[PDB]
Amino acid sequence: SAKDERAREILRGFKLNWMNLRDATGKILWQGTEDLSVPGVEHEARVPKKILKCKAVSRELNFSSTEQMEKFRLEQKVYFKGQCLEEWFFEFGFVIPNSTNTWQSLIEAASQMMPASVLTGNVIIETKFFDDDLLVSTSRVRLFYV
Ligand SMILES: c1ccc(Cn2c(-c3ccccc3)nc3ccccc32)cc1
Ligand SMILES: c1ccc(Cn2c(-c3ccccc3)nc3ccccc32)cc1
Repeated sequence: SAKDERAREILRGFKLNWMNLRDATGKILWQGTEDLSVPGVEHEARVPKKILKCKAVSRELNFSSTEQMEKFRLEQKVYFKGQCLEEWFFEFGFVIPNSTNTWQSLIEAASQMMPASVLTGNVIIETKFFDDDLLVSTSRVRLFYV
């Protein structure tokens, strides 16, 4: 498949270099330099339990891409014991080939949050990276609230 080949070339040229998450306040709650978008392994992350109390979280994601993309975007779902509680869609748009870019996003809370003690180790955030219609990769991060 031609679309399969193109998806693989974009994955091959892509890297998430670093990311922060902030109370939308301004305070950095989490930051890391591990590429959490790599597919096929379950990533793990520890975040402060107080993040669950934010009405919104601001994310800064810095990424490199050898390939040009027409409409880079993400679909992300929070799963609790296998069940999707919440979904978000974000669009970055055009990506210049061989560029490194910082993408800021406002992630808004939906519903009432279970306690951190119940959620911890039982939440997966699944992130699907698209160029327009073309699915480039699916990755998963298991969350611990600490
Ligand atoms: C720590 C940072 C990010 C996540 C999940 N995640 C999020 C995210 C975090 C919280 C709510 C919504 C999405 N955006 C991502 C972009 C690329 C890769 C992973 C992403 C889990 C733990
Ligand atoms: C504000 C916006 C988004 C969130 C997303 N979120 C998060 C989360 C938020 C920020 C970083 C890591 C996880 N864990 C959740 C568990 C169940 C439902 C939603 C969850 C929290 C606060």
